[PDB]
Amino acid sequence: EAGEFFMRAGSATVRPTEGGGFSVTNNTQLGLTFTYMATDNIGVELLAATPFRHKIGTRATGDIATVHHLPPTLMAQWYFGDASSKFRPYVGAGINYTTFFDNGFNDHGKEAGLSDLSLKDSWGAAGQVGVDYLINRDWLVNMSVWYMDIDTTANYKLGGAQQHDSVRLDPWVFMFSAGYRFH
Ligand SMILES: CCCCCCCCOCCOCCOCCOCCO
Ligand SMILES: CCCCCCCCOCCOCCOCCOCCO
Ligand SMILES: CCCCCCCCOCCOCCOCCOCCO
Ligand SMILES: CCCCCCCCOCCOCCOCCOCCO
Ligand SMILES: CCCCCCCCOCCOCCOCCOCCO
Ligand SMILES: CCCCCCCCCCCC[N+](C)(C)[O-]
Repeated sequence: EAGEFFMRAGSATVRPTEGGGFSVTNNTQLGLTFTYMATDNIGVELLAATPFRHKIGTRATGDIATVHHLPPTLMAQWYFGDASSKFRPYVGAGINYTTFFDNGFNDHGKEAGLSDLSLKDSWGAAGQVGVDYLINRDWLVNMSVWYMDIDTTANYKLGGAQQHDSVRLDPWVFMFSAGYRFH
């Protein structure tokens, strides 16, 4: 597999970790991954996706603002078994980068006096465990479980300027996908 380059396309579901309430909704997007096989086990993977849309809310108010973000992640991977194996599970470690954007309070949020919402970027440790089933020499199916440190702060104006709340997304990411190989 050394020298190989493959791409996976599939769904990438993001399940944040418990951010009244103040909770963040789950969300699935088109997840694409680009991996380069350093040497039959070591590979470099890049995770990309369509922009994620999340909702924020108190069980008292219901949704009150919606958020968007790109969580690109770079990872060093270890593929168990040899090139010849057709069932190659793997573990990976790397760094994450999330960029929030196009964030805003609902009408109801506004009603409650919320305004001007924005979130600062994030960087963090990231790890994964997943398996690639190599059907043909050109195709594979795949599952993957990621975990990323995605801590960030929200700045808004509740009536005046109570704009400082930390948000700990620390999401678990699941990805079911198929992939094509370019030797
Ligand atoms: C880098 C950001 C990605 C957004 C750009 C769109 C990229 C273009 O299309 C790539 C083709 O991917 C689409 C295929 O459908 C997904 C695969 O089927 C899933 C298997 O369960
Ligand atoms: C072989 C083609 C199947 C295409 C794969 C795309 C996956 C299907 O849609 C999932 C819809 O997103 C919302 C579901 O909740 C997240 C849980 O993961 C579900 C899929 O196994
Ligand atoms: C070659 C074997 C593949 C297995 C990877 C294990 C390699 C060891 O861990 C690397 C960890 O890299 C991530 C560091 O944490 C993120 C740093 O903070 C980012 C900047 O603010
Ligand atoms: C809450 C915990 C959820 C527990 C999930 C257990 C999931 C464990 O791994 C399942 C891996 O899938 C196995 C593959 O299918 C068997 C052989 O491959 C088939 C190709 O013809
Ligand atoms: C020659 C074709 C071989 C193709 C192999 C098909 C293997 C497909 O996957 C079997 C395992 O899928 C079952 C598990 O349920 C889906 C995951 O759990 C969802 C939420 O965490
Ligand atoms: C991804 C996290 C986005 C955070 C959105 C910020 C929500 C702040 C919550 C305002 C609480 C409103 N209040 C007073 C009516 O309860």
